[PDB]
Amino acid sequence: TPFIRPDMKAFLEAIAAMAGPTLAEMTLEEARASYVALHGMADRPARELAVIRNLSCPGPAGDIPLRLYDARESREAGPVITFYHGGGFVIGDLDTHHNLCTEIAALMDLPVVAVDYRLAPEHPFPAAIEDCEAATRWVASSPSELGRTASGVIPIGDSAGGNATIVVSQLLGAKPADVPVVLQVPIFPLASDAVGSASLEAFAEGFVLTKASIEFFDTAYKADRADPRGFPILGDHTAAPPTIVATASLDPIRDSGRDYAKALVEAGRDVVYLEMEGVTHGFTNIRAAVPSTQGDLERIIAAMKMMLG
Ligand SMILES: CCCCCC(=O)Oc1ccc([N+](=O)[O-])cc1
Ligand SMILES: CCCCCC(=O)O
Repeated sequence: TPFIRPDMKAFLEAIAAMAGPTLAEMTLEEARASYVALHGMADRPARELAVIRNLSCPGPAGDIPLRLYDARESREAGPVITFYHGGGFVIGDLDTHHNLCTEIAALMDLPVVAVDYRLAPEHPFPAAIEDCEAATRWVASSPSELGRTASGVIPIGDSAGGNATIVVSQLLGAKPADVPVVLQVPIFPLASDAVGSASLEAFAEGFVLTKASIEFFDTAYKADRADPRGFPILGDHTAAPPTIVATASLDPIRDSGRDYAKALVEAGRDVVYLEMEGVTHGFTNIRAAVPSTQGDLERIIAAMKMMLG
């Protein structure tokens, strides 16, 4: 059996005892609500911040809702973190990842702008990518409504948001925004197709993220397997920005993150590869129920500070 931390194992046992339905067996809104409750009841509370503000920016389909987080009411020009939540491009929103966002803002002492991108199945691929890209370009333009000047942007996101992180970095690499991507932080990302990977078969059931859920998300989102906006392992890595890839050792899509970090090394790019041992997919948002995952997040934070200077 693979190594599992005792506090992680207790959380897995609680999930197994619940013996709930699969995402596909729920209504779509029930699936979304189950994720709100999962993070809501497992994550640490939000940090108190000087600024937590709802706003929006123009997007190709209409306005994109955003949430700004800042430990400071006023700050000089500097990098701005642009965050994209996980949930397979089907579930999650600004609230499911709100507490994590306040934690990133507090521990980095940088502003964080989270993106409420359009979701599948209502908006299939590449809708989420369109909104993540547009919001990141908007932040990079230092708009007056943001009240903070950006010298650079830092794409960051978990799971599907880690997919969006890499895609955004690739799109902005090809057609620059007003300032560069100075660092990207894909956290347990889907970069290569997980079908056929060893991790997907090893951790198909019992590790929070399941093969069944991955399939449910894929059917709703409908990413083209040949399109680098769906599977950014296919993109051009030769000018990838400085990168931190964080994975979990018990994650069915762990090997997708391994693949991406190896491709960056193969292309000669600077990359920090951190594989958190004995925890699952989603460890960034279960920091109360599994207290050791707070330390995993702090390691990501420390690597970010180092890679930023
Ligand atoms: C209830 C568990 C499902 C949500 C898991 C999650 O926290 O976020 C994910 C984001 C994207 C992908 N994916 O790209 O297959 C899988 C998982
Ligand atoms: C709040 C989650 C729904 C996505 C926001 C949107 O469709 O623009």
